[PDB]
Amino acid sequence: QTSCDQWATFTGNGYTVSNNLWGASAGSGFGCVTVVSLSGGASWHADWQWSGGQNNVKSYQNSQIAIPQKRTVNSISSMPTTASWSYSGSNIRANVAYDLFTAANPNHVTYSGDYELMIWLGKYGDIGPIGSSQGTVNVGGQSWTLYYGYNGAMQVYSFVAQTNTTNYSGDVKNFFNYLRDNKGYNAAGQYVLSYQFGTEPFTGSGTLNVASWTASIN
Ligand SMILES: *[C@@H]1O[C@H](CO)[C@@H](O)[C@H](O)[C@H]1NC(C)=O
Repeated sequence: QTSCDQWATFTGNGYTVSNNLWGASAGSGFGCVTVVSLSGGASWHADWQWSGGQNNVKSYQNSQIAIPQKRTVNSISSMPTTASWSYSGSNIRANVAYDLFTAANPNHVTYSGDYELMIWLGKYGDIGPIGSSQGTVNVGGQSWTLYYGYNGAMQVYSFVAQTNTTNYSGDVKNFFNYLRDNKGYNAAGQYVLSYQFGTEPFTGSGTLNVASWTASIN
């Protein structure tokens, strides 16, 4: 189904698609999500138009999976995911990105974390991640520009693809392992609180078509 309501959510089979227009107060416009299928992953599209607040994210329309029991990053053996998407519209300033929070407390509120891991498969316009570039890194055989900085007390690592990656197959465990093995990230003590995929728009008119998104934690 389709909804443009600010906080619309749709759930099925452990997947949830949310409108999540948390930054609407930064501009004029709208955001709508359409669920096509929640069987065999999430197939959905995000539609939006935004003006004003040049450097303010307006929303993070996203699909995510339920995480009934929080586990440490090291205890998890695999976090496989696939994504097939395309972006259309005009004057698109927006990204396409995975978002995950972790925290030392497994009972941490799930709307923030000690750390935020982002994996930007797409980047439209002159926008950029939190922090500064730490250079090019290899994860899963693909090159990423890794950014690191703080959003308040929370530390944010964003792996940004060097080309829009519209068909992706990977394992988020490889990204956490990169941090654990190269940036002192405490995978032994951090629990995965969320596992999301969507788009952060700033301005323009856009449609993100997510033909398929799958993710699980094993
Ligand atoms: C994604 O595509 C847009 C539109 O062609 C382009 O401007 C942008 O540089 C691309 N981003 C990446 C990461 O290649």
